[PDB]
Amino acid sequence: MRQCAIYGKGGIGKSTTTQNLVAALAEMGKKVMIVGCDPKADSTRLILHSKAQNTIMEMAAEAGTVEDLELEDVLKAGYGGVKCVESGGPEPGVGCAGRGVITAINFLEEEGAYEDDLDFVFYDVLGDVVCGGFAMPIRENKAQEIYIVCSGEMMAMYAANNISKGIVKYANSGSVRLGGLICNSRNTDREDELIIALANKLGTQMIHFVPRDNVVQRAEIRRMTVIEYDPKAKQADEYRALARKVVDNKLLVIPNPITMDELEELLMEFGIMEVEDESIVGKTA
Amino acid sequence: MRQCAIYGKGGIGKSTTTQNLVAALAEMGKKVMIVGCDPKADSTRLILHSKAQNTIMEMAAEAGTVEDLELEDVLKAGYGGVKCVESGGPEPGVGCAGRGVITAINFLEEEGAYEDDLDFVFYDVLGDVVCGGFAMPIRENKAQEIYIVCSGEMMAMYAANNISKGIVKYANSGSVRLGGLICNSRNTDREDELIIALANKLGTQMIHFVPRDNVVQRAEIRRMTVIEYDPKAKQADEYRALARKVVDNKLLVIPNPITMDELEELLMEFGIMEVEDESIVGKTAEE
Ligand code: SF4
Repeated sequence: MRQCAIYGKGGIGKSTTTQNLVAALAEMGKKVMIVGCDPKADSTRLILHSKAQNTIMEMAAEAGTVEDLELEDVLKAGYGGVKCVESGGPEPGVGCAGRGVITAINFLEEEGAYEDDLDFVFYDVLGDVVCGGFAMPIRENKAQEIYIVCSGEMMAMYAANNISKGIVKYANSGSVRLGGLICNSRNTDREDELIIALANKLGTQMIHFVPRDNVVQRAEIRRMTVIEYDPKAKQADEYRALARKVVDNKLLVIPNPITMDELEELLMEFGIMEVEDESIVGKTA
Repeated sequence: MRQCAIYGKGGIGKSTTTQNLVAALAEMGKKVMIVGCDPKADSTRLILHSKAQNTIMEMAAEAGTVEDLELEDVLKAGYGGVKCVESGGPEPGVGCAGRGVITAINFLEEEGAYEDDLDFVFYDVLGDVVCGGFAMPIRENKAQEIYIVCSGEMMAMYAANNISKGIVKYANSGSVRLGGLICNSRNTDREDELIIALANKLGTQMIHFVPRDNVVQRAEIRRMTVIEYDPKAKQADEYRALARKVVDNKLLVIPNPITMDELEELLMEFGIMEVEDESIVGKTAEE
């Protein structure tokens, strides 16, 4: 069983890419489980055709304690037999993402959910502020092959750099490694070139460039993946290509994070960021 | 001294509005301090015309402990005499954002940064995932008046609701209260009506609607607020109006958070989100 995680910031389609990748793996005959660890996204909605899946945190509070929770109420099967679980985001004002994911993983391990025919587990993790809590899957050596979803924009690339810093922090134990960057296109010129250049500086690869295509939203509105909604679409073949490359990937590395100066240099080289006129700084009109 | 915090999610102009509001208060004769508590934004760059202000976390790490730091190296003055500090985000992979923010605030107190002549302190806090960490300024009673920057978009309004739930969590034990919503316009139709409706459901008010105007960008490129770059511009009057309403505000409430169904209902009612056709859910193209 390969223990994987998809990390990335919010608002760039990370969870839609994760679920479409997972659907492509199931189509290939792989047994997969998704464990949602992103308080800002529905990590399983497209596999289950659901509005919202009951979370481990919510159900544990409904049954009093996680000790009296039944696996059947938290683990659901959807398209292609993919098994789906949601951890539950932190209780507002009180919770910590690190505590929630420890609780979910310990529960699934005690109930034998990882023992199956399982070929892959994917943790879908919010990777923006890479604090100790959201890095808990790394610290606990559960997210062993990490793929970072990003886009050719400053905040998404900054997040990729901070996720890489988190991987570096734990390099002296366990075996957590970076497997590559996935570029979720935003229809920006030279975006593919930019993420390839970032991957090169980080010491990894851009494993796939995911195009923007209206069929993604046509499937999302029906609460499904493209693989299920229209397996003949061009975009379905894009997710199949990504899935094949993930299955076959042996290029797992400890990355080399960059400085903010180096990041700004990349954004300028590829036309995203304009040069700063230091001569007008502080000058009124 | 009034202890305020601005909470809201990233990517919607929160720190730009905070600094322009603070600059308007300084122009009004108020002595203000900004304490930056957002890992993802720069809360002081437009007050200092700076590319980046050295943070307490980074300087403490170089010096060894926060006990080795001098206030003169972390607290800098900029436009209108506004004093600026940056807490610094968590060390990636290990740190907690809240523990760093509380370490920073305690250092400022012990070194007398809250001078008896200060009119306002504003904490600029990331309010998206409102975990225990980013609620630590609320739990530790460091900010009494919370203002939420939002916009007429699902994720920003979800963040506003989460911030409100964090406030409720500590209301029976402390004095923290919600003072209002500030709408950062995104040129979306009926956006002001949407935030007026949300504020009413939560029990608060829309304290101001901040329009979008190219003059904000023209000042930003020079690392400046609009108040300093062009105090005659119309947008400069919006920040002054916002500053006046904050000074005069007396509505400080325990909010009433809404459910996600009620939030989607608001978004569908005001044209942001379409009605969902249940009949096509789960139906393949072949069907
Ligand atoms: S470690 Fe991160 S998720 Fe946990 S309370 Fe601190 S900031 Fe929040």
